[PDB]
Amino acid sequence: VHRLHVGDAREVLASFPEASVHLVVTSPPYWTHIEDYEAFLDELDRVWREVFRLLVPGGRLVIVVGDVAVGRHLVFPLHADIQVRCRKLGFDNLNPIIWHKHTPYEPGAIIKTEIEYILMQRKPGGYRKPTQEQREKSRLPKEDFHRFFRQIWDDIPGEAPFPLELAERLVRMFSFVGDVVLDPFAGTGTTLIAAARWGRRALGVELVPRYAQLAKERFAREVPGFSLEVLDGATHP
Amino acid sequence: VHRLHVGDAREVLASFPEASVHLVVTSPPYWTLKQLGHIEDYEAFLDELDRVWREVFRLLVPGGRLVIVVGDVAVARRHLVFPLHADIQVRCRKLGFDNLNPIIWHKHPYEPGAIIKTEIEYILMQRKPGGYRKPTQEQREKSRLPKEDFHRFFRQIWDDIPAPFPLELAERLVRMFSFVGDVVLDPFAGTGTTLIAAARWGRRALGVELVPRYAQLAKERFAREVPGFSLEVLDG
Repeated sequence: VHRLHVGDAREVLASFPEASVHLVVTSPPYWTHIEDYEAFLDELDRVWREVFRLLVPGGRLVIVVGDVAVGRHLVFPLHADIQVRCRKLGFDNLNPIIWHKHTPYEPGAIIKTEIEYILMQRKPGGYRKPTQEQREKSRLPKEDFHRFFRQIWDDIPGEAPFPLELAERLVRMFSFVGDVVLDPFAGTGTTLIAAARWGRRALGVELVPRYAQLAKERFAREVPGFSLEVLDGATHP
Repeated sequence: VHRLHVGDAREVLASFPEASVHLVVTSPPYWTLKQLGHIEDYEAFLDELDRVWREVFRLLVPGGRLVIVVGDVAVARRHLVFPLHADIQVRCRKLGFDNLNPIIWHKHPYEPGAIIKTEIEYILMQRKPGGYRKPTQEQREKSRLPKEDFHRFFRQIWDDIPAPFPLELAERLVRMFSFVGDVVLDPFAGTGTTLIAAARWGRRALGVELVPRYAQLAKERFAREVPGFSLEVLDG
């Protein structure tokens, strides 16, 4: 069963049992001065807190973040603020993966954004322990392994905050068949879809019922043989 | 007059006049992780860097920038990486710097969970607001970059440059974010890679180094790398 809950990320996550999630892949809902920025960061932190609790020891929170470049030009270092705050929450910082999204003549020219950061935050507590068939069914062929496990991905162009392919790659790299993959900000369900297409159990939370409905339709379009169950929170008819 | 001063980066910079430096290219001194005591020493290190970044902000002319070439500190016994570039960016914001996009320096059982080896370093870009210096027509002309160079330099990922950073990495930054005649500083000069790159392209080199033995080494490579010119080393 693949489920998508409709509601507030923090509240919904807080209602799930601890150490019940293996991997989280998501993109902060930025479309949602420093004040607005700080308050936004603080909102995300309440979500990361629940994620840390839901995650099984050794599991990780993967965050696909592009820095927001919105009297002069500057860029809010979103990915850096996220990395730092995650430490304060207890996460072990791992090296991020650089997603090379977009592949006068005098000094001082502005450099156009070509990348996004794939942050890796691991919940300490010990390694993972899968069943033999889990290892056998999740083992990556040599070719994919070397292509996936590198610090820069330049073979997946931009254009959902990220392509299904980028999500599928993460699921295959940081979870085992049968594991629970969670996306607290599911949107149209890219991560849920990537998870289900690869034999992982999809779990998600989406704020907008409109989008959750798009997610369900998209899911049934991209996931042969399965359906996404959408739970509008209090389903007590 | 290219100058390299021996002493504490903080104290030395603290002796220089405000808005007298146009650009800073540097790498923070080496720091080795040597239950939460580790992060405590890590954040203590950051505290020290901030003392230097704060002076740089004063020394920088409005519009000038602080460029920091940083690689994150990986430690896997329990694997763990200290997010140095991230901590530096966040802390520089508190200092009043405007953050710009960093340039990525791409230096370098098949089962889930494998560790991805470090292949990059971050070239952070921190700009001091308030306006900006207007170069003269001659400066602009002698600082223009040939088309091919421009397009090779102003891109977010550099993978055509394999210590610390190579002299070529420093030359690009000098040529990209300063004009001939400008003052280029490196508060952690080491063997003067930034000083050399600056003097090589008609910029005035200013540096600060902790170990006189290294300041001596610098002056020596300087004379070799910058023919006809010399690097003045001071002890204070």
